[PDB]
Amino acid sequence: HQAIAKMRTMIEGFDDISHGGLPIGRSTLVSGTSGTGKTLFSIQFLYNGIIEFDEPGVFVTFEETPQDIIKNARSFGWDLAKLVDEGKLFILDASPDPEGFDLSALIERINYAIQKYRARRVSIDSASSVVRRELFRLVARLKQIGATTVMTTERIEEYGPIARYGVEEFVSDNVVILRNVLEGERRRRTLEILKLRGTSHMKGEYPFTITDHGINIFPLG
Amino acid sequence: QAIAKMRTMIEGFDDISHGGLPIGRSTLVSGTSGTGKTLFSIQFLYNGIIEFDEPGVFVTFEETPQDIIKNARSFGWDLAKLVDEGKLFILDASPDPDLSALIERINYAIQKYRARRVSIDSASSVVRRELFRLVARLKQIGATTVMTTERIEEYGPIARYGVEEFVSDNVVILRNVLEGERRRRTLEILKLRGTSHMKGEYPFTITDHGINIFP
Amino acid sequence: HQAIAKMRTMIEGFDDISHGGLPIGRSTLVSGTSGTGKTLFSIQFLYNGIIEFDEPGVFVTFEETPQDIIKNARSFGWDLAKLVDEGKLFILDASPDDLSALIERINYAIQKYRARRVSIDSASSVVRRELFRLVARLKQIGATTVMTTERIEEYGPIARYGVEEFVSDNVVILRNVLEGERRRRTLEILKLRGTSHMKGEYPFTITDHGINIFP
Amino acid sequence: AIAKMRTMIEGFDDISHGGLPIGRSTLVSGTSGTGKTLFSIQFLYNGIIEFDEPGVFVTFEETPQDIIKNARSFGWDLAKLVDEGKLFILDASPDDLSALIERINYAIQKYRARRVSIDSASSVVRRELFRLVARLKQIGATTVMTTERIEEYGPIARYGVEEFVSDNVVILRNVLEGERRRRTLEILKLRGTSHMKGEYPFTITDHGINIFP
Amino acid sequence: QAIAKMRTMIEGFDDISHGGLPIGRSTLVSGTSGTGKTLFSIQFLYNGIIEFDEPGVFVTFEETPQDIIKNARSFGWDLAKLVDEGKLFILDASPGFDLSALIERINYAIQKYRARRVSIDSASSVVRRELFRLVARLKQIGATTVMTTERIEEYGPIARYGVEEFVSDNVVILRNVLEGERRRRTLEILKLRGTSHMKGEYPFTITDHGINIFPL
Amino acid sequence: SEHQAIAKMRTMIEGFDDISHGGLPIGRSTLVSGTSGTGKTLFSIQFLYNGIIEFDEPGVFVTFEETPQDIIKNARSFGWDLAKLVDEGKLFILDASPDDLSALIERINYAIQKYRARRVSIDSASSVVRRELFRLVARLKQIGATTVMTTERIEEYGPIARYGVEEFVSDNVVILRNVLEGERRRRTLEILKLRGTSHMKGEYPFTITDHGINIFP
Ligand SMILES: Nc1ncnc2c1ncn2[C@@H]1O[C@H](COP(=O)(O)OP(=O)(O)OP(O)(O)=S)[C@@H](O)[C@H]1O
Ligand SMILES: Nc1ncnc2c1ncn2[C@@H]1O[C@H](COP(=O)(O)OP(=O)(O)OP(O)(O)=S)[C@@H](O)[C@H]1O
Ligand SMILES: Nc1ncnc2c1ncn2[C@@H]1O[C@H](COP(=O)(O)OP(=O)(O)OP(O)(O)=S)[C@@H](O)[C@H]1O
Ligand SMILES: Nc1ncnc2c1ncn2[C@@H]1O[C@H](COP(=O)(O)OP(=O)(O)OP(O)(O)=S)[C@@H](O)[C@H]1O
Ligand SMILES: Nc1ncnc2c1ncn2[C@@H]1O[C@H](COP(=O)(O)OP(=O)(O)OP(O)(O)=S)[C@@H](O)[C@H]1O
Ligand SMILES: Nc1ncnc2c1ncn2[C@@H]1O[C@H](COP(=O)(O)OP(=O)(O)OP(O)(O)=S)[C@@H](O)[C@H]1O
Ligand SMILES: [Cl-]
Ligand SMILES: [Cl-]
Ligand SMILES: [Cl-]
Ligand SMILES: [Cl-]
Ligand SMILES: [Cl-]
Ligand SMILES: [Cl-]
Ligand SMILES: [Mg+2]
Ligand SMILES: [Mg+2]
Ligand SMILES: [Mg+2]
Ligand SMILES: [Mg+2]
Ligand SMILES: [Mg+2]
Ligand SMILES: [Mg+2]
Repeated sequence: HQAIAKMRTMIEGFDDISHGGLPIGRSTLVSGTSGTGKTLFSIQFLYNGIIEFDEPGVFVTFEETPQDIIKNARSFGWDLAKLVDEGKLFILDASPDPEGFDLSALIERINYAIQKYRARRVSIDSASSVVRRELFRLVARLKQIGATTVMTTERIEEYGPIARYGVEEFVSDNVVILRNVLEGERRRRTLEILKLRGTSHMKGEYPFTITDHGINIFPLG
Repeated sequence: QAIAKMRTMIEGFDDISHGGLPIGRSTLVSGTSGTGKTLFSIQFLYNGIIEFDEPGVFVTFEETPQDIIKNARSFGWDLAKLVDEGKLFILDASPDPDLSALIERINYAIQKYRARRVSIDSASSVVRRELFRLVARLKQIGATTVMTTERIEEYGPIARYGVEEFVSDNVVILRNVLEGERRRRTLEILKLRGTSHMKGEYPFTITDHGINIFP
Repeated sequence: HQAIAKMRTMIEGFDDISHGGLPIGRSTLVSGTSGTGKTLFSIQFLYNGIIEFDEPGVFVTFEETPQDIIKNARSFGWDLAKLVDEGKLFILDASPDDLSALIERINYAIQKYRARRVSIDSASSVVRRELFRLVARLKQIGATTVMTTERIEEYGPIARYGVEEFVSDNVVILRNVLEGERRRRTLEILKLRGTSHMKGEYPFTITDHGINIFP
Repeated sequence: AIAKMRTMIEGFDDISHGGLPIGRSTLVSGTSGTGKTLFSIQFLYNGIIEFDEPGVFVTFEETPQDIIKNARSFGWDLAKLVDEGKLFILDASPDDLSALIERINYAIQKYRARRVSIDSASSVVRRELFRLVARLKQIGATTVMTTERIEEYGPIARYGVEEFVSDNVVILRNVLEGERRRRTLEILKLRGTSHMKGEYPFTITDHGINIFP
Repeated sequence: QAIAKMRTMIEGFDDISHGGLPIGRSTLVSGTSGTGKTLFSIQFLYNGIIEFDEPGVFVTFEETPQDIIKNARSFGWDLAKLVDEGKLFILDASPGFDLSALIERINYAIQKYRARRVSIDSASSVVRRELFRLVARLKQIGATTVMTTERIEEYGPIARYGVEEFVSDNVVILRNVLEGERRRRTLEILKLRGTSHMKGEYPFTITDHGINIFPL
Repeated sequence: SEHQAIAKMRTMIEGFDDISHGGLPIGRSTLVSGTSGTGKTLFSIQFLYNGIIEFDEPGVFVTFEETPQDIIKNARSFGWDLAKLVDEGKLFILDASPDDLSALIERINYAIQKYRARRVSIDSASSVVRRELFRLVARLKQIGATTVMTTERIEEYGPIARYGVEEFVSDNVVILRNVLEGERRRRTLEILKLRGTSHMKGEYPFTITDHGINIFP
């Protein structure tokens, strides 16, 4: 009977901008051009869930190998191997063999892991008619399971389409856009919460930096 | 004997539209993601029920009824209660996790609930033909309808297929323009066939109370 | 210097901009984005001919029903029903629920109703070759014709397929330009073969008396 | 220098440094209502009236009757010129490219014409256009060919090849400045000779095209 | 030894190119209609003959030989005389096309006239392949070649298919841009593999003596 | 510096090791993309040449268009004698230029094993390009090679490479630009991303001279 509740990301600044965190039991699209911090955001969401709340996490990777995910996270001071060893984090490898794709079977394997590891948080990294239907099915199944999910997507322009197929930002309940804008010859990273269905959030772009401690969203407007 | 209007009671809108939405006709409400389309179409029905006891049918193609109900709690509205009382019907035409068939279901619901208001949320040749027929059928039935559509640019095409704004009698455009790192929401009544309305963009906000439009 | 004869539209300001009205016995393309006043222009052309000159007219419609056309015209205080009753106006319904048939139908109505004025509302290679054929036989009848077309940008091609402007004798563009959140309606006579006309855009409004252009 | 024929279109022979190169073809490209047909007609009319140079006008869409009627408002009696055998309007307007070429050739020989106006896949267009230009040359005709374009500052003509195939290229523009239209003419290219460069304003009046260099 | 260059003697160009065109390679010269591509390619051969008694072969696809000759009279160049003397040869390649035959002919002409200089005037995937082949086979002959190509925008892709600038060793862009209602011609050497050149656009005019470029 | 997660090898290209905070990540691939004549080939040759001269690390250069002869001739612009390094067995130029990705990959592997190579330069549907590039990157990684892969782009500001996928499957992305503004060209280099560490951000000016690329951080 209440308006939708939120789970804290504990990503510095983010829970302020979102007025409490990510909407629980829903999926949030996080879209951005190359090297904008999408994998970082997805990982920091699980990592903080484990460390701060003992909420287990599942990370589903479609291209980066688990071993590279674990190695690159040490850049932010995080030991994911340790969390995997303890059974608090599971990295599901859906990356292709370096020798169509069945999202329906993949979903069942994601569910196994969620149940096995008792996970509350899920990150998934990363023809428009077909994209829309398939993305719709995935979002719906995750909701049914009860997971709170970050889903990354790619885009190719800083102030153009939200994602690549012009449908992702309509099927998603929540949309966050990471940008990396070239101003003069300098880059400025910003985060925007474009929409959160059924709840409030701050509007427009907020600058952030990536540091040895992950994402740092500057004190706000 | 010129066309009459039905009040939305959406604060600011009945002013811009000089009395509300043209009765017995369909209004397209187009907008990029998160612009307020669902909210407008829910507030249309909600106010019709609460202010005028005019029952409403909400047709959903993606969002589940459960999520529409949950999301409307953001605004302190209890849509489950209105459904339970028979004032509101949320018609689930979502896909599993035929345009004539859909029309027959909408007609059945309109008769069942004695509804006066409908919201529908949400090749150009085929699209234009199908939309025209949906619009014509709703008119024959007597529905006053809000139909939302998606668009991908704030100052580009009105909707996706470049035809929707031409077969619709009325067109409303919601915008969410990003400038200098800040967003500004606006509402425009682009066209109302056979009647008058204010022109250009009017600022609005979405708060705990729903849509507020400022002239 | 033999002048191309024109017939007065009596649309306020237009006969000034066109130096006497529309070229008689020819077709004028009237193109615009949604809700720019295309149908209004085409109806005002017929209405004024009947009321001012006892020149009967035929309105050919492809999407709006005659009933809605008549209803919307009440916005401007025009009783089109009465004119149809008196055989001064014929609304030809060419709506779905070949071009050859339509043309003979239009020819038939022109002969039957003594009509001098005609309004038609509303792959590029295909459009070009049979838009040209339509112009040719209307000219053969001796009709003076307004034909509306859609376009989707205010400053893009004249009409949707990028050919219509080249096969028409005469071209008029209605714009509804959005700048700084405000809209400005303008009318431009782009071309009138064989005769002079004022150039560029002229602002107009749509009010209770229809189109008012300010030269 | 190469020999040029005077168009006698006010201002144009100055911009082209003496007129159009004889025996060569000139593209005249513009958006709708920019004056392409007018330029075409004036080129023939002046050749006849001033220089007793007969002309052939080839039309693909506008009918001969309309061309004549439309010219009348400039005070030009084309029917009279057709009656005297000084002008031939060749109707190719609708209900073989080689068949048209031999129709043109035949009319040129028959009327002893020195001036021609033709109004109006990339691979095949370029191929078919190059073929047309190539044969007019062999004949010795001096030709104006109009083409359509859809933007004032954009490709020269509809298919992005026309300007590369033609010896000479003239662009007629009709540009919006604020809400006002301004007509200009530009000679982009004239192979083998000098010309004035850039855009020059013109008006269309009761006396045809008037360009101010 | 780094790649050597041969002087074009086109005024200002040898300064911009730091010595002329790289020997034994092809230079792409691209530009919109009427930018001076043919004139650059002719002036290259004409100066070859006049200044260095280096015979030249001009390969034409659009213009007839007769028109090439007539159009150069503008500049006081008597190409008819150069053809009569056997110093210039104009190879007519005007109208299922495939490159392999044309090369024999070019080669034929090159040894026949003892030519040092060549000018060729004028699916992206196939264009890239076929251009690559032409460039390679010309290189095998040892010819120094100017090959012109079209583009449709002053500040867009180097050439028409978006691949020509990548397979060419050297690239020169001629522009004809609107300044007000006036035109400004400029020449840019975009790239010369394995050697140096000045950067950016340099204005030029076309006069009764052909191309005149001002580097300073 | 020390407190970063990913080991790097120095390019010894003036200024680049500063911008990349230590050089190119070892055992990984770096995309180097740029319009025509931006310096892609020079960068990828300079990478190998410096590896050999400074650290006696052998390199393999894979060329898909330029012939070995021309690669060698063009490098003389900079005073580099690549023929001598090829004679000495320190450099191998693999000629894959025209008169099967799997066969190519096996050639590369064979050369890398045969020449004991530590540095590799490769010069130069969307998701068929994507999965083929992905495959290529994965295999070089399993070998342990550190790779520079150049790609083309057609606008200075616009897509990173031709197919809009190359920048997402690469671990590291460098963009070379050659911007024309007010009739003048200025060259810049940008490291857009390096997975797993920091790096200087934005564009940095550079020149190409008789000494190769000189970048000013
Ligand atoms: N209580 C609230 N206070 C302020 N804003 C709110 C509140 N609840 C929701 N919103 C806003 O309403 C937006 C959602 O509005 P919707 O009507 O769902 O938009 P939409 O255009 O239908 O988007 P789709 O269908 O997801 S593309 C959220 O993104 C919030 O910005
Ligand atoms: N009494 C009135 N006062 C002022 N404006 C009016 C009045 N009645 C109608 N209008 C305007 O006229 C417009 C309708 O013009 P139409 O001629 O129907 O446009 P249209 O170009 O034919 O649009 P289509 O066919 O729907 S794309 C409406 O959108 C109103 O803005
Ligand atoms: N007597 C006149 N006085 C002034 N302007 C005139 C006169 N007669 C014609 N015009 C103008 O000339 C224009 C037509 O010129 P054309 O040469 O027919 O144009 P066009 O470029 O051939 O256009 P098309 O073929 O219709 S796309 C008309 O649109 C008028 O603006
Ligand atoms: N004597 C001259 N004085 C000045 N300009 C001249 C002279 N002769 C020719 N021109 C100019 O040179 C231009 C022709 O140059 P070309 O080299 O033929 O151009 P192009 O780039 O090859 O064009 P194409 O192949 O027709 S697209 C003409 O358009 C004139 O502007
Ligand atoms: N000695 C030198 N001094 C200065 N600049 C030079 C020197 N040698 C070469 N250059 C420059 O280096 C550029 C070539 O760089 P490359 O590395 O071949 O470019 P690229 O990006 O690989 O271009 P492609 O493959 O031809 S698209 C030339 O265009 C010259 O500007
Ligand atoms: N310790 C650190 N300090 C500062 N910046 C860092 C640090 N570690 C990594 N980065 C930055 O993080 C970026 C990578 O972030 P990711 O989250 O991998 O981006 P991404 O959007 O997932 O990019 P992809 O998937 O390769 S397209 C690098 O390009 C660096 O700029
Ligand atoms: Cl940062
Ligand atoms: Cl708001
Ligand atoms: Cl108005
Ligand atoms: Cl004028
Ligand atoms: Cl000049
Ligand atoms: Cl430099
Ligand atoms: Mg990532
Ligand atoms: Mg919605
Ligand atoms: Mg209409
Ligand atoms: Mg014409
Ligand atoms: Mg040329
Ligand atoms: Mg290279």
